[PDB]
Amino acid sequence: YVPEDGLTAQQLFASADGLTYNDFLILPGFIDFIADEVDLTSALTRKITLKTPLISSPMDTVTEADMAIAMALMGGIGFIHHNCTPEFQANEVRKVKKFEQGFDYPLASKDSQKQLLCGAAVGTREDDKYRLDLLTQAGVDVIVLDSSQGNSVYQIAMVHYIKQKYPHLQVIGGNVVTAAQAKNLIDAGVDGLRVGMGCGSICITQEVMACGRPQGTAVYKVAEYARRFGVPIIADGGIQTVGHVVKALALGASTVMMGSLLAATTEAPGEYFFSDGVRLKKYRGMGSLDAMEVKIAQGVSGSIQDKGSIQKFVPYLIAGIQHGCQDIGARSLDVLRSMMYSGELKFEKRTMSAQIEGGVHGLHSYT
Amino acid sequence: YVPEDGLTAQQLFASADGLTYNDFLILPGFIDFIADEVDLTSALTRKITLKTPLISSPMDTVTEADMAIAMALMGGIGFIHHNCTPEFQANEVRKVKKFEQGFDYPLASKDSQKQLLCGAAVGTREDDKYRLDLLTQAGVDVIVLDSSQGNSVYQIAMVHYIKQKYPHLQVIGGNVVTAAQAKNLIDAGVDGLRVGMGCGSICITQEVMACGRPQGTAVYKVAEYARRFGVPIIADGGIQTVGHVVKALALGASTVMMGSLLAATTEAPGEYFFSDGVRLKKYRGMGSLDAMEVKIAQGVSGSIQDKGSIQKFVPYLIAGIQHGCQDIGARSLDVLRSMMYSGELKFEKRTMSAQIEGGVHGLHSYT
Amino acid sequence: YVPEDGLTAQQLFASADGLTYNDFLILPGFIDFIADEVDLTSALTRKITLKTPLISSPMDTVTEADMAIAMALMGGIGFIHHNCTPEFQANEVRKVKKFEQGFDYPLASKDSQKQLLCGAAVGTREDDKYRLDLLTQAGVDVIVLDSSQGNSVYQIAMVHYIKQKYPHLQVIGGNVVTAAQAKNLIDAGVDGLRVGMGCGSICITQEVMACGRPQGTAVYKVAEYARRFGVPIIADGGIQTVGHVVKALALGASTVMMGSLLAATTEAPGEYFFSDGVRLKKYRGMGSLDAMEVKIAQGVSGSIQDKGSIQKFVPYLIAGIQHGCQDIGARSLDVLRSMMYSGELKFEKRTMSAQIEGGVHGLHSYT
Amino acid sequence: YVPEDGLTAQQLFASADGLTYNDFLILPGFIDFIADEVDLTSALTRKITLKTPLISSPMDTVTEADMAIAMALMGGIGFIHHNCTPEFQANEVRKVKKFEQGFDYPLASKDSQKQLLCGAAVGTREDDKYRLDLLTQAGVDVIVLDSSQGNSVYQIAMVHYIKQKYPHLQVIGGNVVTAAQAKNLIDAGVDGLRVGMGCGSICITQEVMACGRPQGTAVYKVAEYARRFGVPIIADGGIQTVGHVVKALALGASTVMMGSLLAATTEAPGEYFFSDGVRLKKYRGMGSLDAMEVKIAQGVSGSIQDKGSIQKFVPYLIAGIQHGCQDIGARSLDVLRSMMYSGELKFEKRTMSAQIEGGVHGLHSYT
Ligand SMILES: NC(=O)c1ccc[n+]([C@@H]2O[C@H](COP(=O)([O-])OP(=O)(O)OC[C@H]3O[C@@H](n4cnc5c(N)ncnc54)[C@H](O)[C@@H]3O)[C@@H](O)[C@H]2O)c1
Ligand SMILES: NC(=O)c1ccc[n+]([C@@H]2O[C@H](COP(=O)([O-])OP(=O)(O)OC[C@H]3O[C@@H](n4cnc5c(N)ncnc54)[C@H](O)[C@@H]3O)[C@@H](O)[C@H]2O)c1
Ligand SMILES: NC(=O)c1ccc[n+]([C@@H]2O[C@H](COP(=O)([O-])OP(=O)(O)OC[C@H]3O[C@@H](n4cnc5c(N)ncnc54)[C@H](O)[C@@H]3O)[C@@H](O)[C@H]2O)c1
Ligand SMILES: NC(=O)c1ccc[n+]([C@@H]2O[C@H](COP(=O)([O-])OP(=O)(O)OC[C@H]3O[C@@H](n4cnc5c(N)ncnc54)[C@H](O)[C@@H]3O)[C@@H](O)[C@H]2O)c1
Ligand SMILES: O=c1[nH]cnc2c1ncn2[C@@H]1O[C@H](COP(=O)(O)O)[C@@H](O)[C@H]1O
Ligand SMILES: O=c1[nH]cnc2c1ncn2[C@@H]1O[C@H](COP(=O)(O)O)[C@@H](O)[C@H]1O
Ligand SMILES: O=c1[nH]cnc2c1ncn2[C@@H]1O[C@H](COP(=O)(O)O)[C@@H](O)[C@H]1O
Ligand SMILES: O=c1[nH]cnc2c1ncn2[C@@H]1O[C@H](COP(=O)(O)O)[C@@H](O)[C@H]1O
Repeated sequence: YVPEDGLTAQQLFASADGLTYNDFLILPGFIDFIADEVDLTSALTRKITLKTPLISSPMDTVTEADMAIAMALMGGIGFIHHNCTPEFQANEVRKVKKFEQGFDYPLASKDSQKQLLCGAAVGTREDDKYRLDLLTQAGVDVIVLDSSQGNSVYQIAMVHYIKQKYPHLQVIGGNVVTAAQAKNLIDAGVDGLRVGMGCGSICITQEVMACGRPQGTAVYKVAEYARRFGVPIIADGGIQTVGHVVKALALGASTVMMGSLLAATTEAPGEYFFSDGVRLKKYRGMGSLDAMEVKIAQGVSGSIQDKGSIQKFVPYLIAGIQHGCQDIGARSLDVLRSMMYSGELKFEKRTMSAQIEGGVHGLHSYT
Repeated sequence: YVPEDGLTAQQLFASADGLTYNDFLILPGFIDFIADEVDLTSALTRKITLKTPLISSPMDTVTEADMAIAMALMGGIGFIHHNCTPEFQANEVRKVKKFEQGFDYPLASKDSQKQLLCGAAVGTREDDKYRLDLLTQAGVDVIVLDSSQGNSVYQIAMVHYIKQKYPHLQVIGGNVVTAAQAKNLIDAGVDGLRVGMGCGSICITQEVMACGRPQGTAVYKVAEYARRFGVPIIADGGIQTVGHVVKALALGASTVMMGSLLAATTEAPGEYFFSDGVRLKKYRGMGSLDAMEVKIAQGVSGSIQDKGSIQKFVPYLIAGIQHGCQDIGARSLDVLRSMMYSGELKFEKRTMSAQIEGGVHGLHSYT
Repeated sequence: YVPEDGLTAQQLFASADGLTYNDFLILPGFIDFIADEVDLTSALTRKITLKTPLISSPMDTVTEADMAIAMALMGGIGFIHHNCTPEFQANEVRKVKKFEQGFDYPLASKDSQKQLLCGAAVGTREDDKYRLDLLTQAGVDVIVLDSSQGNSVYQIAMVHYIKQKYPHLQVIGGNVVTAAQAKNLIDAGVDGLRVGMGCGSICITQEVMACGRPQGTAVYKVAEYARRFGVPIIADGGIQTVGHVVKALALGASTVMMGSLLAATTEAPGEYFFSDGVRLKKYRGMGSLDAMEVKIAQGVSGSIQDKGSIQKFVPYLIAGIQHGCQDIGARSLDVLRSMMYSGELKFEKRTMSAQIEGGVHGLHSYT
Repeated sequence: YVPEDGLTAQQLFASADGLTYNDFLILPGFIDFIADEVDLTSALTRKITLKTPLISSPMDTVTEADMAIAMALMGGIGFIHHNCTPEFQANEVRKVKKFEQGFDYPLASKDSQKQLLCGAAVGTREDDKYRLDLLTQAGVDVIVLDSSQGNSVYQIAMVHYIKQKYPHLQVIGGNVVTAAQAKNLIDAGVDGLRVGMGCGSICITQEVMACGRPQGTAVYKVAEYARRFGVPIIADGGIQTVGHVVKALALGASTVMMGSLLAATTEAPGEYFFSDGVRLKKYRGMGSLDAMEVKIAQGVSGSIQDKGSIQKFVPYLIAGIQHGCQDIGARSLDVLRSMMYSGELKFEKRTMSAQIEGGVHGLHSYT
């Protein structure tokens, strides 16, 4: 007999401290398989499944056609940003949809016609209807309603309109952090939910508006509620490391969306420049004054260091996730989440001293 | 009559905050002996006892033959690293085993033939069997199975193989942080356990894989479980100070293993170099890309400032431990641990403000 | 009717978090007197009362005869350090005892013969008996047994010896942080207690030996126990501000001892020097290698910025204490402590965010 | 070393469950004296001390002159009831004051003239002033203001009047169960307090008026507050056993007042009668309709079984108290209370199952 060690997820979130990724760890389990055996199949919506849980964010410094093609080939997907004209966006979607490899990718995301999957973002205003018919003529597969606070009559009306006019189109609902928000969007009829508010690397929404939630708590609560109706959720924002990806998936998320991790890659839109002897690319929030152009800024504009190509960077992330799952003792992401919900998966909190101990420390210097 | 002050260890760990060394202190007791009377005899395995609780880590920038000889003479032991050919490792072990002082050390670690004790690390792959054969012909005394997560079918199979083929060899099992992990390795038949995951100074395992545990909690829990079967545990990683050594021993550990504290000594492998006007030596994790050579890095590579010789540095550590035990009121490490388990030893938590108050503060400058 | 706000001291310390001065505040009360009316009379020992609660520390960079004379004139007292020959120490005490003002100070500390009060420190070894003989012929008024851990057979034996040979001499017992330590020294027969271990500005005892206690908790617990026997306690170490003085007095201390606050004044021993364009004086712990001269260092050696004269600095401290007492609504320190013990005085905890809010913030620059 | 067992009184009352005598026990201590050595000296008021803690209640079926003489001879005291004419009451007091033994009692309660001590009860109306002067002419020693709720302007005015006109007379203030009630009466100037409301054996005040407090909690809280001003308190009502007496004294009471325990003794007023083959005496509350004669009844009227003489019954109670103190390890009642306040005395709660286990159980029959 062995006494139990650590906390279940339900106990971990019972004290209501406002935890996020860096505040806890996952305890190791039992290893009886190799890391290359770990299955990463994940549900994007009610009806779309991917071989990898990685999604590119619809930001104008992250995802255009080249990014989307690379993500689809690597086994994820990309959502084209809509900070542009509808004709431009539809042309980007068409470029993705008509790509042909030579004119090996065993994990590529494909539709029935064997074309690459693609997604796009739209707003909740009247002209977005015209945007929408253009995008559907270009052959989009899935739509995300792009908003900081999706629990509104505007977004609900847009969801109803889409469901009426295109009964085949998959729709992902706007950003939520509570079950009460999730309920209205699920009743309106969304096939997926985007979770997170204020946690993004370029975000200042929390400081400016006082509204948001710690991302780990938000992911756990919303996923726990949404699984009751078979609705998968995307964990969006605040991902800085492979460990963060693993933690988000273990807390209930089906997929993970990244802006800053994938910025400054070759496929990202924009030009490379130099400063202080380092190669850089621009990365900015959609709510920064540069992107929008009295108007209130909800994001900043900055730069990221070059990371190389997506087709090199993504396999590193996949291998990291598989090794994390092996250390946990889970041979697939479905098994990981079922162990979490049954209480078999165990967690531990970290003090600030523990977090310092977890990083590099006590060295004169290092690279 | 006096009311009780402070917390017992069991109460200290009851709230499950995820404590490590810097998060608490030990309250003083009653002094009726001098510091030079404090006995530091400690059990390395079921059948090997040392006169000092200090062990050198099997890393390729820490322990080769010179380090191992120095540690054995000072009253500890060293484990030769296996990031090298089996012939090279066996030659290192032979060099340690055939050393003769002149061809005083009252605390030296010796075997029956009166030769210095030595240890070595091996992996869990097929060629490690041949490594084992060579090391056993060189006369090793104890083996550590070297792994980040020892609770696996591979390590269990290797333990069974070693027990079958060399019934006399002492084996220390791979790194664990939970009682459930400890149970499988103890059932397989290990004579000792290495405890710690993610806490090392050169480690990034926690950030990359999301898996680990705060080291103080891990030491307390695993030692409390393992004492039931008479299995001693080594506290491995995260030791930066003599106070950390004392805390680890008071929490239940029998010995303490150090990588970075003993790096940049004369006996450490490698060459001294200069930079920015300071003499330095390389110190790197075994999971860094330099050591291993898609592959995922689990450690970094850095440098440490010169510390002088082991035969000067270790007596400083011994005297520090003895003075800590005197302030606690414990005349031996066995007495210290029995006071801990009986509840006589008392602890107190530290806020961050308390930790700041505990260090140097309020000075213009100091050296 | 008004509901109660805040915590009593007993509730504040019930959760056992390990609080220091910076972790809490005192809530304001009702003002019906001016700040100049606040009485600061305080008990140094069972039989010595001072008009001010301020004491100079027996360190070789803080208190010699000039410091002691200034402190006595301002209404406190100084303890001569014993890092010197007994003849030198006795000469210092004689210089203090024979001082005559002109060869106004309404608060000066005097004895029956109308000479200034003086104190001295001694150790617990055999030659300290001869030191004691010389100091008593020089006319000392009070002795502090100087040790990091006073709960020992050595200190108890020295207390018994002093009580037997000089039944008139007042003795203050070595540094303690628990009631169990306090009990033995009180049974041996001390007239006062020095409280604090590891909290001093130049101290590294906690990091090196793992032994100590947060100073606010230590003061509250030891004073609560010691008042039962009519033994006053000195709060020693970790005082950086007037607010810290006020907090220590409100938690139960009768007097406060300062090393670093009074260092780099004109009366402090040593010479002024310049570096980087600032005038400085040396300030070092008695356990640093410079002071002691294998030996283990328990303190560091540094420098402090010039503060001017004691006869200017101390009145600033007195006025600060009086204004704090006025804001609290206490017209004397005895009344302050009685309000604390009755539960009328109320406290509140501070998060780290609250502590940041409490300091200077949100400025481009300031002086 | 031994861990602490049980709860201190402060911890016992921290959960606010509303405990009374039967809800807890006292844990045994260490015996190093015989039961006959136990000192039972107790303070009745600021200025009257008795050799025994037992008081007779001022009820018209309990205390008249014969009861008062017997109690004084046995070492307690009796308060004459005032449900009668002032001339009758004064005659009773005169009878007590002029008694002479023969016209051995080593514990008898005496005044300076060597006459037996006596007490009397008065109300808070205008004619009570005339009652009071008559009683003072008869030579009363102490007065209790007799009321169910003493925290009123009427009782405060009567206390002021008594203090003005008879500065030598000791006054005990009306029944209270809270510190807020106690404060007003202490400010008015009482020398003692009567504690208890609704707990008496013949009382229905709680059922009729919804106002009261469990007696054990009331005794602890009021005594803890009143000791700060040197005011002793009487525990009044709800005493059925010697164990209850011991518990009340251990919780802080200085004396204990009994109505029903002393009813149906030879000295009690009234006539013996028979019914159903048992000898009985009447015992009724002062608030029952029979005693008062729309009027609301606050007590009932009943009967008690004959107990014999006071001079036999009281020594049994004294011996029981002494044996309880011996089992506790307290050689006097002052020592018992000091052990309680220091935390050395330890208590334990009882479930209902534990209370059943504590009585007689599992027998066919018994006598
Ligand atoms: N996830 C986050 O925390 C976060 C925070 C800030 C910004 N962002 C991103 O930046 C961009 C800005 O988002 P946003 O919320 O400011 O844009 P939005 O268009 O959703 O909201 C702007 C404002 O217009 C209002 N509005 C929207 N549709 C309306 C309609 N049909 N009729 C009337 N009023 C209407 C909204 O209620 C809101 O006050 C998006 O790409 C968003 O995803 C995200
Ligand atoms: N203590 C720590 O937290 C920590 C963390 C990282 C690395 N390290 C150290 O760095 C080095 C690297 O350790 P590691 O765990 O990466 O090495 P490892 O060889 O134990 O593990 C590497 C991978 O190979 C697999 N593997 C091992 N033996 C196998 C077998 N027989 N058949 C199939 N698969 C097998 C493992 O399951 C794992 O996925 C070691 O020296 C280790 O001690 C320590
Ligand atoms: N308050 C603090 O936290 C703190 C910490 C470190 C140093 N200090 C100060 O620095 C100085 C050094 O203090 P310390 O405790 O190192 O000095 P100490 O002389 O009290 O202790 C030194 C060592 O000698 C031992 N010792 C003392 N008297 C002895 C005797 N008669 N026989 C045998 N052994 C004996 C002690 O037990 C201890 O191991 C003092 O001035 C002290 O106040 C204070
Ligand atoms: N201890 C108990 O729980 C308890 C309960 C009920 C009765 N008793 C006893 O029974 C008897 C009845 O007590 P009681 O409280 O009913 O009697 P009381 O005379 O104290 O009170 C009767 C009523 O008269 C009022 N009153 C008293 N003095 C007054 C004044 N000067 N002017 C105006 N109003 C005035 C009171 O406020 C109350 O409403 C007493 O002997 C008492 O000790 C005790
Ligand atoms: O301007 C902005 N203000 C606040 N949040 C934004 C903004 N732009 C994008 N976001 C969110 O931040 C996410 C990316 O955050 P990151 O991965 O942490 O860089 C996006 O997917 C959006 O949900
Ligand atoms: O590359 C690595 N990644 C993570 N942990 C390592 C690595 N190499 C060694 N370790 C562990 O870290 C310990 C030393 O840590 P340190 O004493 O804190 O420097 C070793 O004994 C190993 O257990
Ligand atoms: O060398 C040392 N090591 C640790 N504590 C010391 C040392 N020297 C003095 N102290 C303590 O520190 C106090 C002064 O601390 P400060 O006021 O915070 O500067 C003294 O009164 C001593 O109790
Ligand atoms: O009529 C009444 N109603 C309520 N309480 C009474 C009454 N008469 C006396 N008491 C109280 O009950 C106490 C006696 O209670 P007993 O010892 O439990 O019988 C007296 O000392 C009074 O405080």
